[PDB]
Amino acid sequence: LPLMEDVQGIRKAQKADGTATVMAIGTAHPPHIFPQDTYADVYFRATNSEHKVELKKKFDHICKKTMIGKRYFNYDEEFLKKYPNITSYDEPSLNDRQDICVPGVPALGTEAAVKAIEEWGRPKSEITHLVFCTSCGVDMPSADFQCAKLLGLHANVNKYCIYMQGCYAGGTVMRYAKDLAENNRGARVLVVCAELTIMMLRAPNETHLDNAIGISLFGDGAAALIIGSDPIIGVEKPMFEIVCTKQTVIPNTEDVIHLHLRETGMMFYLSKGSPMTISNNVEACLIDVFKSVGITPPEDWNSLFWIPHPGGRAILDQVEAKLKLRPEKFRAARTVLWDYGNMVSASVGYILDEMRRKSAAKGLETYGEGLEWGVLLGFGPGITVETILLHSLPL
Amino acid sequence: GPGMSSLSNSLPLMEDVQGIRKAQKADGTATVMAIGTAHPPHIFPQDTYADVYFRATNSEHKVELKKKFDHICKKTMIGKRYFNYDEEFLKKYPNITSYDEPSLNDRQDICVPGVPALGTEAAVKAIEEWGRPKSEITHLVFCTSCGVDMPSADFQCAKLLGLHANVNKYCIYMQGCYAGGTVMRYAKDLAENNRGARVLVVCAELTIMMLRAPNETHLDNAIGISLFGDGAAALIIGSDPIIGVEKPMFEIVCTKQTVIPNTEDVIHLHLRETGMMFYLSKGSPMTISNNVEACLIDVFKSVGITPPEDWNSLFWIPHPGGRAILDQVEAKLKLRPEKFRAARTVLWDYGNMVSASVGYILDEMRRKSAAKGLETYGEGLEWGVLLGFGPGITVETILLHSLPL
Ligand SMILES: CC(C)(COP(=O)(O)OP(=O)(O)OC[C@H]1O[C@@H](n2cnc3c(N)ncnc32)[C@H](O)[C@@H]1OP(=O)(O)O)[C@@H](O)C(=O)NCCC(=O)NCCS
Ligand SMILES: CC(C)(COP(=O)(O)OP(=O)(O)OC[C@H]1O[C@@H](n2cnc3c(N)ncnc32)[C@H](O)[C@@H]1OP(=O)(O)O)[C@@H](O)C(=O)NCCC(=O)NCCS
Repeated sequence: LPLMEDVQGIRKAQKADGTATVMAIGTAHPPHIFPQDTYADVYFRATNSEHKVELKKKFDHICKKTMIGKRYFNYDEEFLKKYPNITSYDEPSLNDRQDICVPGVPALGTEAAVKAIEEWGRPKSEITHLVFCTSCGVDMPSADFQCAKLLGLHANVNKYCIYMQGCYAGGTVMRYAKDLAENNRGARVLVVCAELTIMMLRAPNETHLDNAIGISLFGDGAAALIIGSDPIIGVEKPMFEIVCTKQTVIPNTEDVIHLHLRETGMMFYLSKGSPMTISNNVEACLIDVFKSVGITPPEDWNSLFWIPHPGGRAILDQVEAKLKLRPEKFRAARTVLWDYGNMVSASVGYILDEMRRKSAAKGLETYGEGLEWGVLLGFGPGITVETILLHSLPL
Repeated sequence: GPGMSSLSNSLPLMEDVQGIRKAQKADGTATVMAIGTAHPPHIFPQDTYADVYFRATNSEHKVELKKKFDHICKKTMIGKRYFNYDEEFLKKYPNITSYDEPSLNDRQDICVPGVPALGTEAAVKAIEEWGRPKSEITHLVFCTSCGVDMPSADFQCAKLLGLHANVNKYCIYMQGCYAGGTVMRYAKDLAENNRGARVLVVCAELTIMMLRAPNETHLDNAIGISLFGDGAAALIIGSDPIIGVEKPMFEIVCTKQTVIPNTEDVIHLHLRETGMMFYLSKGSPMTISNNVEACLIDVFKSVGITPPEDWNSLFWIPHPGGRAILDQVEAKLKLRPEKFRAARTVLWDYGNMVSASVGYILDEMRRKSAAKGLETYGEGLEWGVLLGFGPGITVETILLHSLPL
């Protein structure tokens, strides 16, 4: 057994040299396409709420303003008929939602993970850490265990289960991955964000209009990333360096976004002022992430590339307006919101994927739209803001 | 010290990525520098537990099941446990004291605000021992298997403690009995990769989430209820200890999580409309013991250290999942009866507090070592291992190096 003076030598040999870097992104979504134009019809019919004409017209108007074109779900109308309790408002339904989400979320997550590992190109044996993230379903052994099992990873992979961290969770996984990759030499972190929104699905209510609004936004999906420090030249494809990661709680805003896991499943509560809380405090979070690493915040926010969580169209609009951004800055975010909706934690991974793919296709200078520095933002319950400062690398 | 204000650790003036990384990372090993513990006020002695539990759950009529449970309680080697409820509190909730009546909502109403509250009590004690301002805590790792909510238990704990708005929070939900090891694993990378970082680890459990009436066809559930107790353990972990201010005790050298193949059905816990349903197979002590040595060999070899020929050369903080788990791990590793003393003392005075148990044992070990005037906080020994065991089967192996007194 080594001496007291040898402990530091072990630490020096154990830690990685460089910055945690995104080197692969894979995405997945369930097969059932739900176009937004017909969502009011489908939702009200599936939930047997066709008698509520006044609420349907109001919900249809909200759907037309969401700027979501389609969403994907692990269910169709036929599947929902087998679960009348899920399609009701307050009937006991957690058991059924758990029965679907507990095995379904890691299954969907694994699909995205497979695509990320395939792009990465290295053996799955080289994955040392697994960060699994979901707000849909909880179990013991957890979703991380299930994902590692389905992928057939090594028995000693260090796993991290990020349960119920909502819409900011896509930022949280980057924060986790940063420390895991950077503090461990040779470590390759598989990040998986997967969501099956059937956990939040229920019938519409007049007094609880904000729940229906959440159901008009949320879609299913999974995003997976391979993150590691010290990229192997000629083997790995380094894209985004995770330079600084900070989580911020906006004070006195707990009552804004609330989600409770009850006997009726996940109950969603949203105040009408959520886009305002996020937009008015986002700049302070950005100034903080830059100053934490000694970089002077840019005079023009258009100088950075952006991966904001598409919590809703109003969140994107108000953040864009407050940061004085040109319409093309949130192009990747708006394309994802349109094509897939709000996939909770999986959304930012989809945007980062869209950004690097379009940058590589257009032949730009870097993976981050030709720009050097950028920010990945997660927004959710708290109100919590996850600010991830990224430095993109050349093609 | 971290040397946050020193020139050698200063941030680069230009936006140099590697320069930022060099300045941002810590130098040394993540070190435990404070341990605070808390428990709810209601004492439930084990010698009368069979009587209290069967009466509180309207099951005293099942005579043969009571005689079987009284035998299990005598073999647990638990003397007393603490709970946030007494018999009077349980009468307000006949659904929790039943076997399968809808009860999750009531359990959530108790556990969602109760777990962070209990955790905060332990955290206040850890912060007081540490002696530095609470605003200097940069990371919060909250851990619980009792209650889930959005915003999570970590948020609530941070709010109750009055931590900085920019504290990096980690919520370890439903990682069970291995979670006390998981928090050390999280804290290690968080403290070591961030200069000046001071990680507050909080493990808090309110087992009322698992409480229900005994059943003849589900005897393994009652066995878990005879083991589980409430409690909280909080630790302050950080790299590069400030000499003269901080008290460096245990260095977290290597942390690895291992899954034992083909053992998923051994320990299962499902969160249902009836709360947390506990399932346990008879083969848990044997399976853990038959695979523990491989986990220890892995943790040692991962840092280039040759595994010791005699496991008695190390100090031990094993999760007291049950007396049989402790007995079989002790036997397999050919350990002397006193190596697991600290673990057995905590099991006796507090029972199995899920994730909080190992924190309590680490506290018991360092306190008794200091009280006896020993060489180090780890029973006078230099190297040791903290072990977490739970659903999977998952083993958390935490290699520790204890510093001198
Ligand atoms: C839902 C959304 C797409 C509608 O777009 P919009 O441009 O604001 O539309 P409108 O202003 O015409 O408003 C639609 C109606 O909904 C109302 N509304 C919006 N959000 C609401 C909420 N959370 N609760 C109750 N009513 C709400 C308005 O009050 C309005 O009705 P009114 O005329 O009866 O007062 C937009 O508000 C949004 O993007 N919200 C973000 C929600 C969010 O925060 N998601 C993430 C948290 S997980
Ligand atoms: C419960 C415990 C303290 C009892 O000590 P013990 O020395 O094994 O006692 P005994 O052998 O006299 O056993 C009591 C009765 O329980 C039975 N039993 C033990 N574990 C059981 C289980 N998981 N399920 C069903 N029966 C079980 C025996 O089968 C025995 O009865 P039987 O002769 O009628 O078949 C011990 O088994 C233990 O420590 N188990 C570890 C529990 C654990 O795993 N905790 C962590 C999971 S989070």
